[PDB]
Amino acid sequence: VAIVKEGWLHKRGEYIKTWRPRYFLLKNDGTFIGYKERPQDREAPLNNFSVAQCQLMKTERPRPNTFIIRCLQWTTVIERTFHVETPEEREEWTTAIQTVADGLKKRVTMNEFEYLKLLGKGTFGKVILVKEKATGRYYAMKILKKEVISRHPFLTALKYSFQTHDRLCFVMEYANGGELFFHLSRERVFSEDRARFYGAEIVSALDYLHSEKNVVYRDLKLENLMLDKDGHIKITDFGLCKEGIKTFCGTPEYLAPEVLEDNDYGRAVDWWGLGVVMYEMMCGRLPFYNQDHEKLFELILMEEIRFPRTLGPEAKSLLSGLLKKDPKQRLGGGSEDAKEIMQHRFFAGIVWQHVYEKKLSPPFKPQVTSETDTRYFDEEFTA
Ligand SMILES: CCC(=O)Nc1ccc2[nH]c(=O)n(C3CCN(Cc4ccc(-c5ncc(CO)cc5-c5ccccc5)cc4)CC3)c2c1
Repeated sequence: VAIVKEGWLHKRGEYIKTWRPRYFLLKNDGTFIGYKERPQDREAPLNNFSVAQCQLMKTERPRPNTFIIRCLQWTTVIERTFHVETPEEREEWTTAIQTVADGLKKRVTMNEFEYLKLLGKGTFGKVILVKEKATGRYYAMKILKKEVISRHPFLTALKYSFQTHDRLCFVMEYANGGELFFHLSRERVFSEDRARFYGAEIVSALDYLHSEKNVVYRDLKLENLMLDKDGHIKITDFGLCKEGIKTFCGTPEYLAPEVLEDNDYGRAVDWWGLGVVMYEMMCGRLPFYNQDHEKLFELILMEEIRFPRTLGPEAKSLLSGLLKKDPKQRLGGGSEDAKEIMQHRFFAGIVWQHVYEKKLSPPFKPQVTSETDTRYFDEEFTA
């Protein structure tokens, strides 16, 4: 359980596509971690950084002496692009990485679904809204290029996985209670009670992913939250890695500081996201927002988060801890992880086993008759 290789690499930023020097550790457990400076040295390894079941590619574009680690994590293809000064070093890194990966080695068809809407396109495939002909139920289908290659109440479940000759297809449930940004904008702001409920269920799902699955979600934002027919949260998994837009990938309003800086990150990234999401629910606006990306980054990195006079002291305490710039200081960034949030005064009185078991009654019931009611898909209502 030790280091197989370490040294400086040039890593391309995941959201700001610039080259940055980072000190990377390769460990026999499969973790490939990069730090801004050489670390003096959470202990539970995170699969986000694992090299297990990845393929290594050597390329001379966009830059010479580049190598790429490509991994399928759950239903998303992930790439990490690195550059070294010499081809001899690139060969050292790839073989070392490859050896570690080798050491860790030890019907339904497309015709059953009706294509409805394109939800998103990515470098390695697309996501479409479909309806199973037999049931009338709605699903998101991730169609990924084959060439490139459990269950929780509040995560969108992966139901079917099947293949074509050139595509790999993941079929996951699509909640029909409406997008959470659609509900928040309609009602402007949520009461602290209502935000506590959605917040509680998110904490429950994040606790599962961190403890049981040892994975950081890293994508927690309002756009990835939906309500099912009963009004419970569903965190979505409809994402696909895209080439940036000239070059920044997506929008940064929700990104944790340590993620923006391409620095070492862990489970604390999701608590930031929780803070971003709960700040907007209870305040009616994003914490940091400015059109200049140079300013948005500074705002996220530098500007101290401000609160409205309407927020209670408990809510202000929770948001302040969640939105601490430094993850080591952030609420939930310690070894207790999710327990720090659960035991917070803002969640006093919440029985956390009742949360996992959907015992808490939703404060808002979406106006749908069943799991197949298409109200929140209808154009007339969505506007
Ligand atoms: C600018 C555009 C772009 O390209 N962004 C980008 C680039 C590189 C990335 N590398 C990166 O890891 N992510 C990130 C990679 C993907 N996460 C999203 C994610 C993270 C974990 C699971 C997940 N897992 C395991 C289990 C069970 O076992 C269950 C789930 C699950 C299921 C249902 C709902 C919720 C979670 C599912 C999605 C967040 C993003 C990257 C993103």
